[PDB]
This record gives sequence, C-alpha cells and structure tokens, in this order.
Amino acid sequence: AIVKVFLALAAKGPVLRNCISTVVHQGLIRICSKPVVWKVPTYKDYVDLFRHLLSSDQMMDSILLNHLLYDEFVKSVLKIVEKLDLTLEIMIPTSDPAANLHPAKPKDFSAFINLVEFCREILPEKQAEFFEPWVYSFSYELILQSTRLPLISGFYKLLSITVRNAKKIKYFEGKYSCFALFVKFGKEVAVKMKQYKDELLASCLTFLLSLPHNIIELDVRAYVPALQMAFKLGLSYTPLAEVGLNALEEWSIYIDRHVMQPYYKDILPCLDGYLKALSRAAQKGFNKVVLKHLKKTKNLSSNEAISLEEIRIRVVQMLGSLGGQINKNLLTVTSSDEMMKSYVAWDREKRLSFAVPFREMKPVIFLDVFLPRVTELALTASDRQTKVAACELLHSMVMFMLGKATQPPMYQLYKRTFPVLLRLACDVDQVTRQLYEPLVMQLIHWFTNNKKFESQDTVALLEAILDGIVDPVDSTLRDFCGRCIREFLKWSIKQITPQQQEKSPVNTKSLFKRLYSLALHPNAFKRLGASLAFNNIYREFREEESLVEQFVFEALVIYMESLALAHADEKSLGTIQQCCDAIDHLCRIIEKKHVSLNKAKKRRLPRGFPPSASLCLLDLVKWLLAHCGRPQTECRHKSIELFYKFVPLLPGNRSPNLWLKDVLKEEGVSFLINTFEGGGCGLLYLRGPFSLQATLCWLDLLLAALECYNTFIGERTVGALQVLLKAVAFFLESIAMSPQEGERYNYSKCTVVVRIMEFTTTLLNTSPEGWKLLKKDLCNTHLMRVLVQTLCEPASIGFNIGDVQVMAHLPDVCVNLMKALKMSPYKDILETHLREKITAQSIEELCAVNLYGPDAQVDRSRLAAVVSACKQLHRAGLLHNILPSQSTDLHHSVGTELLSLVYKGIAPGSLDLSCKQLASGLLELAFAFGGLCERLVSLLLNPAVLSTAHFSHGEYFYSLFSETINTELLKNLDLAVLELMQSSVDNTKMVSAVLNGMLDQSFRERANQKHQGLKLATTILQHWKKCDSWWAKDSPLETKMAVLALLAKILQIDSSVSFNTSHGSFPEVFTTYISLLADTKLDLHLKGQAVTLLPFFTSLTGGSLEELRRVLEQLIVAHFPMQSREFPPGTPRFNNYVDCMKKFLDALELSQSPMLLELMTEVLCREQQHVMEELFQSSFRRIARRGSCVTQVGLLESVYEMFRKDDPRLSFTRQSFVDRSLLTLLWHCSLDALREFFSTIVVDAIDVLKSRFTKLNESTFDTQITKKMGYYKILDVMYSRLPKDDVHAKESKINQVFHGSCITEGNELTKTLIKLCYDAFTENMAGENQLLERRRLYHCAAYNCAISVICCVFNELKFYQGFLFSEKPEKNLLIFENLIDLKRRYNFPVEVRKKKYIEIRKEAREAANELEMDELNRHECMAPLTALVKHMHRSLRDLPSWMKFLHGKLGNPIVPLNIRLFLAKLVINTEEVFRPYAKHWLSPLLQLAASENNGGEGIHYMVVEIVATILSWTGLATPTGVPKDEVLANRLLNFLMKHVFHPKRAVFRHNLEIIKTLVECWKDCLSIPYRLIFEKFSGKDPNSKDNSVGIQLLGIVMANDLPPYDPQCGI
Repeated sequence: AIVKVFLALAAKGPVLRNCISTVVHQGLIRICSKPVVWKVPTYKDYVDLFRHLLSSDQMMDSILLNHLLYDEFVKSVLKIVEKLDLTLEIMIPTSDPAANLHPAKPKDFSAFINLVEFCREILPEKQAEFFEPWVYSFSYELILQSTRLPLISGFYKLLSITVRNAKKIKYFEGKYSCFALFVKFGKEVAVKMKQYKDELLASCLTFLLSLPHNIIELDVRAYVPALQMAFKLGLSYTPLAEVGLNALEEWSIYIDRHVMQPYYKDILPCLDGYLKALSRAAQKGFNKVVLKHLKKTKNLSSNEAISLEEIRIRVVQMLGSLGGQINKNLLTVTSSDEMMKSYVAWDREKRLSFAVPFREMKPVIFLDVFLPRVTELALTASDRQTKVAACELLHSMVMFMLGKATQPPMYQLYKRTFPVLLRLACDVDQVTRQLYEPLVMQLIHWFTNNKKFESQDTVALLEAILDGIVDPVDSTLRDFCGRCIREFLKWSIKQITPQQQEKSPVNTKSLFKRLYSLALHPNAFKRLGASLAFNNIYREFREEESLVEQFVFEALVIYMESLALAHADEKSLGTIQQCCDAIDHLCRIIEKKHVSLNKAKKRRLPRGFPPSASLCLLDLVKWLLAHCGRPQTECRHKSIELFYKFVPLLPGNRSPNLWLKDVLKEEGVSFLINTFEGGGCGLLYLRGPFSLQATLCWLDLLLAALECYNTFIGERTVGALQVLLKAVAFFLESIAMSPQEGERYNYSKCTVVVRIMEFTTTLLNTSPEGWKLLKKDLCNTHLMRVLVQTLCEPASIGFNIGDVQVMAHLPDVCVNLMKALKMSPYKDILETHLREKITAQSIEELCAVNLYGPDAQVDRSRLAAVVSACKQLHRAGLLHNILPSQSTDLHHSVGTELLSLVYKGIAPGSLDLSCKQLASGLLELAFAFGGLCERLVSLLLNPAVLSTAHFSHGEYFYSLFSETINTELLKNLDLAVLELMQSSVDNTKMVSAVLNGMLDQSFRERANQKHQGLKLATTILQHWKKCDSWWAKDSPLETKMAVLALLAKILQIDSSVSFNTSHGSFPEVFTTYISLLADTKLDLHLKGQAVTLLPFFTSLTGGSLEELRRVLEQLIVAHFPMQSREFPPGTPRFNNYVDCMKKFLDALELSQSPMLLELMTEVLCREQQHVMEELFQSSFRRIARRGSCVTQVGLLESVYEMFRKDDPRLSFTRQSFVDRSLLTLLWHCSLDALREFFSTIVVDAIDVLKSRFTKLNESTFDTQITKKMGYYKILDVMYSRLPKDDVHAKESKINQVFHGSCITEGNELTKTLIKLCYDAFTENMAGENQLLERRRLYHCAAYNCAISVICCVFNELKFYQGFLFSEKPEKNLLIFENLIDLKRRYNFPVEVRKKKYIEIRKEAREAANELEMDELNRHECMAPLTALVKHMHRSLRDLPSWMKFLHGKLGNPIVPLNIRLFLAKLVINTEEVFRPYAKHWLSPLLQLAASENNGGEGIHYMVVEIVATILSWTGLATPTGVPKDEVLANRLLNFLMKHVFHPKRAVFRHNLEIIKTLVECWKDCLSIPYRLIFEKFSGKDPNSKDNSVGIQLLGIVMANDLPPYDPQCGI
C-alpha cells in the first residue's frame, strides 16, 4: 500500500511530487527518536521496510522511482546532521574525554548514535551507480564537523561507510579534491589517535585501515602503528581484529614488493596470538505439531558473529600462502624481546617460607613459584570468577610479605611487585577498585614514615610512581599517580622535624630536581609528567611558607624553558596547554606576594643568569625585557604578556606608556633593537619549492622579528618616530614557488603573509603623523598581486586545499586589509592596481551562456573566482570607488540579467547540488547591487506557462530559492509593505504566501535581532485599514482562511498591543474578528480553527466584549441539538465535537477570564455528566493556580453570583454549579492564604440558612432546598480546608461577621452554626409525603457539615455523646430512620482472591492448630465517618455512643435491615477500633448472616466477607462459649453446605476453602451436619457427577479429623 500510494502520487505535476520529499524527511525523524539501548521498538524493526520500498517494486509491480527514493533518503540523512549542534561540555585530566562526557543535548546525542547505526544497516549494498555523486559533499561535510568536533565517535563511522562504497565502485584511480583531502586527514588521525581509549579508538582504527591504499600506496610507514594496534587490541573485541586482517590481505597483492618487504618484522610477529521445546514436542511422535514448533524457529538466524575459529583458520591460510622467504620473521624477534623478561627468577635466592599446619606434621612450602602466575592472573583474567579469586589471593599474599619483614629483606622483589598494585587499583573494575585503593593508601602511609625512611624500598615505590606518571599509552594511570604524589608530599612534611631531614635522597628537593631534569628532558611525555605533578601540587605548597621563594619560582623560568623546549613537537598531543596551565597557576602566586614583599636576599639561582645575590622582580623583568626576542613560537606570547602584567607591579607602580619611553631615552634604540633582533640580523634556490633547514630558521627569525614590533607600535606604549626592513625585500622576490617536506616550507611561507598584512594594517590605522615613513616599495606589483592570488587560486602562493583553518582565517585578514586602505593617501594606488583584476567586463564575459551540464571544473574555477571576488569586494568596506558602472541615480544591469538568466536557466529545453549552489550563489550575487525587489515580485506574478511534456512558470522558481529572497525582503522597511499591498486582489495567494515568507522568518530571528517582530507588526497593521474587503458571497471559505491565519501570525509575532484604546486598527481588527465569528458561514468541522484564537482581545470593558460573548453563545445554541451529547463515537460528530470542546477547554485553561468560565459552565451544567468531565477536573486543577489572587476571587465571585441570582432554572442546574464547578476550584489549591471568599461571603446566605421553610408550593420549595443545600456544601468545603487558629480563634472571621471588634473570643458563632446544622438531620417526617427525596441529601450533607466542624474543634474531649450521636428517641428525634434510606432495595449479586485465601488459611492454621464505591459506599456519609472513627482510634468493656450505642442497637432483632448493613459496612472498614473490643463484638456480625432476612438469595458477598472478617481475628474469641452463636454457626455451616455448587470453576474451590477454613477454625463446637452428605452421594443414574460435591465434601470432612460416624445422628 505504501509503494502503491507513492507510485500513485508521482505520475503527476511536480507540486505534489515534493510531498514525497517531505514525507521521508518526516519519517526519518519519526523513527529515529526512540530511546535506544509491553515493548518499545528501538530502531531495528524498520530496516525491512526501508530495504523493501527502495527498488523491490520491479518484483512488486504485479497488479500495480528507486533513484528518487535513494536521493531523498541521502538528503534526509545529511540534512539532519546540518542542524544538530552536538557540542559537548562539562583531579587533573590528561586523556581528552576523561571527565568531559557531559553532552549539552542528550536527546540529540541519542538521536544521533541511533542515526549512524541505522545508516550503517541500511546502506552497505545496492549502490550500483547511485552513491557515486554523493561522496565529496558527504566527506567534506563530515571532515568539517569532525574537525570542529574531534572526539565524537560516529563521524568516523559514516566516513567509513562512504569510503567502503567508494572502494566498491572504483572512483580512486589517480574528482581530484577528495583524493587531495583524504591524505591530509589520514596523517591527521594517524598522529592524533594516540591519547584516546576504547570505542573511539576502535572507530579510528576501522576508519584508517579501510582506506583503499592500493592507489594510496605512498607512505605506508605511518599506518603500521595503526595496523599492529588492531591485532593487539583484538582478541577480545572481535570485528576490528577482523578488519585489520582483511586490510592486510588487501595490501599485499596490489602493493609493490619493494616498499613492503622491510615492513614485515612489525606486521607479522604480532599475528602470534591467533595460534592457540523441540524435543519436548518430539517425544510424543512427529505429526504436524513438531512440524509447527520446528517451522516457528526455523528462521531468525541472520547474524554474522565472527567467532574466533574462523579467525584462526584464515590466519593459517594467509600465513601459508604468504611466502617462504618471509614467514620466518614471525618469531625471531620474540623469544628474546619480551619472552625472557617474563622467563626469569624474580629473586634468584628464594624467600617466603610458609608452614601450612596439617593435623600433626606441618611441612613448609614457598610462596614464590606461583607469583608470576598470580600476578598475571590478577592483571588480566579473560574470566570473571578467577579474577576476584586471584585478586583476593594477591591481596593476602601482599599482606603476608609485608608482615614478615619486621622480625630477611625483600627489595629485589618489591620492584616487580609494586608496579602491579597501581595498575590494579586504577584499572576498570568496580570491586577490585573498592579494594587496592585503600591498600595503596595504607602502604604509602607506612612507607612514607620514619620507621623505614631512607630505605631501599621507598625509592622503589617512588620510582615506580614516577615511571607510572611517565609512559606511553596509559592515560588512566597518571591521574592516579597524581593523588599518590600528593599523599607522598603531604605525609613527608606532616610529621618529620627539621632537626633531621637535611640529607635524605627521598626528600622534597630531590623530587624537585627529579622534576626539573624530567622537564628539560627532550622526551615530551617526560616533561608532560612534570607539568602534571605541578598541576597536582600547586594546590599545595602555596598553602605553606618557607619553601616558596627559594627555588620553585626560580624554576618558573625553567617551566618557561620547558615550554620553549616544547617548541615544535606536536600541537595536538597536549603539552603546551599543560605547561600554560602550570604557569597560569604560577603568576597567581607571584602576584599575591611580590606586590608586598619585594625584598632582596640570596635566593636559589635559576638556569640562565649571572650569579647575583638579590632576586626580587627586577632581574626577571630584565630577563623578559632583554629576552623578549626568543624566536620560538608559543613562548613569545607568554613572555610578552608576563612583561605587560609585570610592569604594574614595580615599586614605581608604572605602565608601558611611560616606562618604555623612559628606558628608551637613556639606552638608545640599539638596546631596544638588539633585543628585537637577537644574534640574527642577517640565493636563487627558492624558485623550486624546498625546505632547507636553515631557511626555516630564518623564516622563524623573520616572524619573531616582525611580531615583536607589532605590540609596541600598534599599541600606544612607545613613540614610533624613535625607532622608525630589507629582509622583507630579501624575501619578496620568489614568494610564489622534498616531496612532502616542501609543504612544511609552504606552511611557514604562508605564515608571514597574513602577519605582515595585519602589521601594515595596524601601522596604517594608528599612524597618521608617521604615515609617510612607510617606504613606498610596498606599493609595488607584489603585494597587490598576491592580493588577487589570495582571492583567486591560492594553492600557488601557499594556501592549500586541505587546511580548513587558514581558509576561514583569510576573510578576516584580506578584507580588513582592504578596509584599512579607504582612508589612506595610497588608496588610489590599490584602486589603480586592482581595477584591472576586479573589473566588471570580466564579470560580464565570464557569465557566458554555457553554464549548465556536465562541466565539472571548467565553469567552476571561473564562477567560484567571480563569486568570491564580488562577495569579498562587498565586504571590503569600499566599493563605489571601484565599480559605479551606471549614472542615472544608482543601478546595475547584469544583476537583473542574472535574475533573467537564472529564471531562464531552469526552463525545459537538471538538478544537482553543485550547480544548484552555483545557482544560489548567482541569484545571491544578483541582489547586492541595488533594490530590484520590484522586478522580482513582478516576475513572480507571471501567468506564463513553462511548458513541460506546463504548470505555472515561477512558483517553482520561488520554491527553489526560498531563504535568500525573503532575507533580502526583510532588510528594507517602510516601502516593502506598500510595494506588497499594491498587488492585492489579482495575486491573492502569492501575496499571502510572501507575507508568510516575511513573517515566519521575522519571528525566527528573535533573541538576536529583537526588532523585526514588533516593527513588522506595527507597520503591517496600519495597511490593514485598506485590505479588509475579502469575505463576502462567492466563496468566503477561500480568501478568508488566509486572512485569519495571517491575523493569528501577526498577533503572535508580538504581544497583544493593537487592541487597546483603538491605537492600531482595533476598530478594523475588531470588526474583522466580529465579522468572522459572528456569521455561521462554514460547515460544522471548520470553525474550530477560527475559535481557537480567542484570548487576545479579552481584556476590554463590557459592551463589545459581551457582544462577542453573545454571538459566541448565539452560535453555540445554534450548534448543539437539544440538551446533551446525542453523539456516539465513530462519527464526525462526537470526535470533532469534543475536539472543539477541548479547544474551548484549553483556551479556558490558558486564559484567566472571569467570563468564559460563565460561558462553559452552563453548557457543562446542561448535560447530566460530561464526557470530558475529568478534563474539566485537570483543567480546573491547572486554572486553580494562576498567581495574583485578585483574579481567583474574581472567578469565585462570578460563579457565586451566577448561582445566587434568582432566575428560574431547574433544581439540578441550581445544584450542579455548587456541586462540580466552583467546589472543584475551591478544592485543589485556591490559595491557603485566601480568606476573602470566607470573610465577604458568610452574612448573606447564612441568613437564608436561618430562614423559614414556607411549605406552600413545590416550585419555590425545591429551589429553596437546592439553595440551602448548596449553602451547606459551601460551608462544608470552607470548613474542610480551613485551619482552626483563625476561625475558632481570635482573628478576622468573627471580627468580620459579628460587628467589628468585640469581646467575643471566637467560640460563639461556630456554636450557632452547629446548632442549626444539628437542627438539621434531626427532623422527623412521620406524617408527611412531601419532597424528602432531597431532604435526605439535606440531612446527610448536614451530617457531613457536623463532621467538618467537629474536625475544626481541636478534639480535646468527647462531646460526641451530644453531637452526631445519642438522640432523644422518646420525642422521636430519630437520627437513622430518615438519613438512612430504607426505601430503595439492595442488590448484592453472587460474585461476578486465591492468594488471599491461602494466606488466610495459613494464618488460620497457625492460629488454631483505596476504597471502592460499589453499592453501599456511596451513602455519602461514609468517608468522613471513616476519617472520624480513625481519629477517635488514634486520638487518645464498651464505649457509650460510638461503641455501646451500636452494641444496644445492633443486638436487637427488631431493627431494620439497612441500618444493620450500614453499621456492618462501617465496622468492616473500621475493624481497627474493634480489634481490642471484639470479645463483645462477636454475635451480631454472624447474626445477620445466620438470620434469614438477608437479601437476594442471601447476602453472599457480605457472607464471604463477614466470615472472612470474623475469622481474620482468630486467636481472640473463636465462636465457642456463646450458646445462640452455636446454633447460628451450625446454621451457617448447614446453609453453606446446602448452597455450595455454583457451576463455575474457581468459585467452587473458593467455596471449599471457606468450608475448610471455617471448620479448621471451629473444631470445638463440633456439631457437623449429617444426612445431607448422605443425600449428596446417594445419587444413581450413572451419567453425571451429582455426587462429586458429595465426595469432595467427604474428602474435606475426613481429611482433618473426627471420623464420619453415621449411626448417632444419621442412619
């Protein structure tokens, strides 16, 4: 069906053919949003559909494309990755994603790691020519994001997929640009991937080894550490151990056998680890059912889990067919490299005697011989159970060997023990890191101690820590040895006194000299370790004195020197920012003392000084001031910025604007140029590109000498006429050009040009007085030729394709160079140079008619050149001194020609993204000159036919380029509105769509622009005074839907501001909305979209707004049929009815309107119970809180006065407000501090609650009844949630209600409410027949009111003997005979668990041997009395009124049945009071069961629960002892034995459990009935089980005890 509808809507005009484009882009984001780890489908299940719909239609076109679906899917998968922003954010780290596993958006990361695996499983096949034009853009995009975001696994995964497909098709026989960029990124990853871990590492490895390399066979030497890492990180995670070997097969045929043959002693000898219910159905024959269970698991095997045996077999096959000359390298390198480093005695002599005590002999065995197996088994297990055992064994071994040595030294053995404890304490595991971390704290503590100080194991521990800090690949270990070295440093100074500790070789300064010799050591890890130690110890030793000023900030210069010595190793590896942190933590401690203690004593001498005696700041400032000219790259900046920060710290408290001039006027410019030049003040071989190692050193010399001038001149610190060169002319002869090393010359050669560009930029922009002092040879034909070579074809001046940093660096610098020449005397120099190269006739002739088609580079060079030229010319800050090109006022012709060129360019007589972006760049070129919006908007309204073998000629032109057009439209104001509204009635659909194209881009740029929304609104509204006339006869359906939608958008773009004081078009916009929703013009199911837009206007006064309410309720009463729903589901009446009703409800839920509540309540209080009545409850919870409580009391006032009015309504409608609309708003949380609706409410209806009952006519009677009953319910809800420290105390309720302030304490008016509600529910009605059908509700609500007010009594004593109980029945004030109904009947059906019954039988054996309103629980006195009885339980024989009054009234067999059911239903819910009183409460519960006045055919549910509740409290008054209960219990047993059959399955088991639990409880009032069981199993007629009940009952009555004796009572 899916392929049929897709193939149906694709054989027609191309407007509906883009529905198929947006539906797959919707479906991808649909299925790719689940959480990915009944059931939730993850993403797996959809691959079958996405495999079917692509091209299987050629075998699915039986009764009833592929490239369209393919291109749509690839567009939808690389369009999501455009807009995701996967930037990840956030004890010193060294590994790069160590603690930075904090993504910003987890619901896009989990929308991405799903996306990549879905793309992998859909696209490794069926690509036979389809994936070919989709490779460069995909790879360039992914290199761009992965360079912008390095360590995100998955970009490598999609890159591997596309390079697999680019291997499978040919594509690589060397279109040149992708081949040029892959090599650069290959070396980039192959140096970068060192400091990573598991999954990212596997990602980079399966990327690297999947490169084709039979045509990229150059430079194999930087892939071999990435091929021998797969086989060694293999063996546990299998598929990359597979892909390395598939690559090793891939190389060894096509690669020549002469670049390869030395590279076998490193590939092959690491390949040396790889040589080491069906029968349940079938037991009962095989007849079609084993066939069923066989075919239902015949399928479901699709996994290619490469198990290790196929690995070993392909290893041996490849090793055999590899060669004979070459195999035998496989093991000569080992057996002496790494084998005998394990094959040696650990200590030559053997230690560790151990006596294991047997019963009587005690031999001695030596714990050495297994230690090189316990140790290896602890570090790795490839096992789960042996791991924890070996770790525990090694921990106990370590404790033993520690305890032995203080009674036989062991220091030949600690050196190979102690490097295992760290690697175990910080590896990966949970439980062995719960261990071994306190072990390595304990051992560090005991060894950093004077009991074993200056000892030969302490140096083993320290050297093992330092070798732990400095190594290759172990990035999760150095940051643990940091905490070891901090504990080392703390304990070594906590206890040791300075009377000793003047000699020791484990001491503090020995560690410091260790650190400095590590620092100047040229191994990069060897000084990375020292900066890591400093990261971990600068939080110490500044928190103590007397060690600071001596040598560590002398060695601040050696940390600077370590930075300098880290000059040009590798920028990605992470040393430079490490040491920059190490000195960032040093400036903030030199600056917090040496502002104050600028002293002069002998401090320890740093490296690179003459041996002085005072070491204040001034010598270091002179160090930096004669050593600013250090020509290395990334230490110069730290030296300069430390100079600038250190000059406002001298005792003179100086500044660089004066101090540099002060030292320059005395020392000569030679002193401030020999520092700037150094020892390096001062060949036609540069014509060939080469990297002579001297010339790079002079290039570095040139860069340092030019950037030293930059700060002192371009910042106002010196005077440039004091200082103010031939080396730049020495270099500027052959600037425009060792196979790979030439590019290393290219980088440093392209370094100098951008620096001198910005240098001449600042030296113009700060020097008007020294303007002329520039020598004019810079205005020659070289700078203004490399300008055009920069903007055009820059791969022949140095700027490659393959470094995306400098190509985005260039518009910052070239465009600012051209902006720093507009205000110069040598401006016309640049003009008259450039006008022959940025000319307009080049633009005129290179936009030739041959543009579209199979031209792949020949058009592209010229078109990219001219678009780059013109766009950077526009950015250049100076254009109308280059190309005026017209003189009327201002115009240009070829831009409009390009508009017509692009419009003609798609006329039939192709679509690909390269030429499409060409077309977009050209149509963007066509806008920068002048206005031109009028010609485009006039072109768009063309009724021409672009004849296709034809639709509309220009709407597709708008839908092609859809952002550039309206982002041009949004630039200019105050005339775009008029030029759009002039095209009004002839172009209705297009002027609507282009106002949409204005607005929904205006709303999007909001937090950045914040002008265009409100300005577009306040400008578009004043032209709405003219374009009103749309809706009339002849289709107000169309040409009004756009009007109302446009209204909604122009009102949502701003606040509701054009509806007050008639400021905007409020008369106009008001009469538009009134003329819209005043007429019932459309059908039923279409005015919902119009009526959703209510809450904007609803803040005016009365008159017009109540006219809107009047026409709303007018169309409402026009709509609904008579009185209620009448709409069953399945129809477009019920569902759309409740949809527009739900729209009303959510508008009410988002509006704080004191009117629309009064609208919706009457339609609510017209049906008996609404369908979305619960949606009323949740929406009233929502509207119950709004803030600024003057509006809540307004809502309550509105409904209070809509109820208190005197219009003749029904009793039900007068009741239903005060039932379920205002009670609900009083219910959830109105406000706890809201007391206004109790203070200002009482005095007008409490008097009608103290009124007369004028029994004259029922029409004025029943409405008065409903009013009084509602006043009762209001008092109930206002005494329910109201505390008692203001209404039964001295506050503003009695102060409000009595008359002002009086002497009344508070407990007088609660009493006159109590006496009136107790005058209620005491009214007998013995002689009447009038309307008591509501008076029962009256009495019961008054009973609840009495409960509510005794709850606000604080319950210090028992007044319940007068209130709610104990009437005077001699005067017939009978409580129960009216408020209990006694006139309706009670159904109680038969039944229609087992765990409850087995639990109750278990507890009965061990003893002897929320609610649910069903039928009686809605007696509407139930739940408050349950709460009250529970309060009388947990507040403080028999108890008089709440226990003994019922004891008197329930043990009397004359009382009605329904009071007995009420009190029994009470006591089963409230048995907890009658748990310590049940020895009296034992008879009547069973009397109701045994007496035959029960109901139906017995109260069978009351029967089962009353027996369940009387034998729940077994162990306390079993039925024995009472004589009447004896015969009544035997009556119970005989009765239940009579009625026991009930043909349903489990309920018979239920019945038997009742009987057996009952007799098992009893067993003492023996009295078991006979002759009935005889009547059961005396059944003849052998065809049905009439005695099955008899025999199973006989098994019950025998299986306990007490045999079936017949001839005593039977026969």
